[PDB]
Amino acid sequence: QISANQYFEGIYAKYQNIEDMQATINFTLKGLKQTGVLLYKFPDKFIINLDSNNQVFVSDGEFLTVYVPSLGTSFNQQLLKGSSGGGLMKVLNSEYSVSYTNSPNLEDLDSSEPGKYIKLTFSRKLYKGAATINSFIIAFAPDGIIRRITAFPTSGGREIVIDLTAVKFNVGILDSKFKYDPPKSSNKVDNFLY
Ligand SMILES: [Cl-]
Ligand SMILES: [Cl-]
Ligand SMILES: [Cl-]
Ligand code: NA
Repeated sequence: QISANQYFEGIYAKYQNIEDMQATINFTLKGLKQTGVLLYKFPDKFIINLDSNNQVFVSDGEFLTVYVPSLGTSFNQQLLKGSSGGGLMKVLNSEYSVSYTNSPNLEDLDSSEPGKYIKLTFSRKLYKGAATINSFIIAFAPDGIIRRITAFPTSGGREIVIDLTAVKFNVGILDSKFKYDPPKSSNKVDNFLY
């Protein structure tokens, strides 16, 4: 058996040599299930297009912008106020400490019973500042592929559960294609999502 820190060293190294990731994404926010497709451009950019409605979620690793085309405008908040950013892997690696959620063994996604997933708990290093998310539990399938990210707001409010399926790496995302930061016309909001 290897330690959680060694397991995550291996995850970290895997994701430093990937250009991009596409996935089917389900996530829970404000009591609603949102479903769509994630395009993540490493290290720190993403866009989510939703299947059933016209909203678009965009992040540059510092701000999370939601486009609401039925209203003709967008709203942005800090993605993780208190973080220095740099993308998921750098944040987890530098601002959180890691442990196995239950054990070093392969477990079910939801319980400690036998299954196919490694589950890591990431706990905020408060000497790096408090943040709006104090902890994450991330479940990894056996090729270091992320299956689920659960984010626990520091407020103690409802957790945010992100399910990733049909993960595909290096699909080809052009750099000019997308603008990931909030546009000039965007409306800053304190925290409308967590
Ligand atoms: Cl609900
Ligand atoms: Cl925190
Ligand atoms: Cl603009
Ligand atoms: Na859509």
